[PDB]
Amino acid sequence: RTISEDILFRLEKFGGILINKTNFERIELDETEAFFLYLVQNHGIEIATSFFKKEIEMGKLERALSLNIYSDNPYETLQNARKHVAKLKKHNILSFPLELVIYPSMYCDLKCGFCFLANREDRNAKPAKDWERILRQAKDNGVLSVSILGGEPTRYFDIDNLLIACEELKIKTTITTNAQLIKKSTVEILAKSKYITPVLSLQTLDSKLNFELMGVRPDRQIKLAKYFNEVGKKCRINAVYTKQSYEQIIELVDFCIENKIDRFSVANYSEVTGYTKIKKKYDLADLRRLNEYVTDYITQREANLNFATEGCHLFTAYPELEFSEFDEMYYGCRAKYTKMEIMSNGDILPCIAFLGVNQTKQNAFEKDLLDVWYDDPLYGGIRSFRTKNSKCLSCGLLKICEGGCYVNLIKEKSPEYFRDSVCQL
Ligand SMILES: C[S@@+](CC[C@H](N)C(=O)[O-])C[C@H]1O[C@@H](n2cnc3c(N)ncnc32)[C@H](O)[C@@H]1O
Ligand code: SF4
Ligand code: SF4
Ligand code: SF4
Repeated sequence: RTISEDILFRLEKFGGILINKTNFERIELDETEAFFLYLVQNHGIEIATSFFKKEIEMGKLERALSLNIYSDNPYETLQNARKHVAKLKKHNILSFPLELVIYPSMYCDLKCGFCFLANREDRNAKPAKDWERILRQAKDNGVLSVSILGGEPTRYFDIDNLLIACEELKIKTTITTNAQLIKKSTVEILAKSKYITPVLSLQTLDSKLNFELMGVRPDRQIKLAKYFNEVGKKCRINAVYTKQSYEQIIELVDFCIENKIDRFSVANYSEVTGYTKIKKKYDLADLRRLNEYVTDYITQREANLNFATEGCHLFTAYPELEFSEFDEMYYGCRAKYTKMEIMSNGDILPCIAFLGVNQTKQNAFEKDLLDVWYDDPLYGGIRSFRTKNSKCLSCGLLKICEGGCYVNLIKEKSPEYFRDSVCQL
């Protein structure tokens, strides 16, 4: 009798953290409860119940015992947990990323005008065996989910094996695809997968506009969504808000409903100078007005569709706004504590935005992900950045924002004083 496989437990500098690996609801734990549950994980609830005897009689474990997180040398493990919690404190960082992002291949078969990762160099793409080692560290270190991107990942030669490794390691994984040339075998590995969920890149059902945006008709993305619904497999649609009208968005919502799409995400359009070709039409305010339009539509028709907008600093469109020790590191720029991205050559980046930063990056094929997660200059830089902008210093969201996206700030003359134009508050 231990902790459920559907529950993610990790020791943190403030105790511990529990998260459902399917519901995504989370609970912050004491140091007592975290040490308690750590034993309950590495030993039985009995061996754990032995320790903390006084605490259980003091009522200090009334909550931790009142949870539904259970399923079917403790001195040295309790000591090592203490050695761990102390190290996290002396670094003041999250234990491990909750999100790992991997780019097994930068090659893609398309050249979407809105994309910033097209035509990239894809020379010596490592095989799934090498990524398997990386995946094992992530699993063993407490990662919550592994997102497979690119590039078109389905055009990655060893994609089938890589997907198998994620299924065998039982890591909550997603793969995002244009669905153009996806192999039959691959579609099967996804159809009979319990842990992997496909995401389909689809800008619209309108053939012309989608062809202008991606350079293909939406036919194959539509076909695959329809197919997964047949074999009863969870599927998702991801679109970038670039040129779509409201009417075209709603048309795409209805498609998700009819075909029972798990989640429909509309990402904010991020311009990257020198790479993105299309001009940005809508800001974050326009994205909020859209979100409040779609949710008002999905509910005004009684649909169980899981809708969302995505991007950084989306909160800057809400002027209507004390964070917990975890929330301070969870909300806002994920590149600080909750995210890691691994390039095709093994380059480790806090964020994909660091592709254009000409600083040195460590290799995930030579070094360990946890070492880098502790001692890496790029992480230290973004983590330790503090803005001196007057508006920001008096802003309620300073702790999670720090004057905007760090990667943009360090490009400016006086980054500590420059506020990101995305915020006009
Ligand atoms: C990293 S991309 C590439 C992976 C894969 N080739 C695909 O198209 O799904 C994953 C998602 O990012 C989205 N995307 C691409 N460029 C973007 C941008 N400039 N801003 C926001 N989202 C973007 C795409 O729609 C895609 O669904
Ligand atoms: S968005 Fe995906 S399909 Fe389009 S070029 Fe970028 S990487 Fe390829
Ligand atoms: S940029 Fe400044 S004012 Fe705007 S959300 Fe971030 S800290 Fe607050
Ligand atoms: S570094 Fe910038 S682009 Fe990357 S998550 Fe942080 S805010 Fe977003």
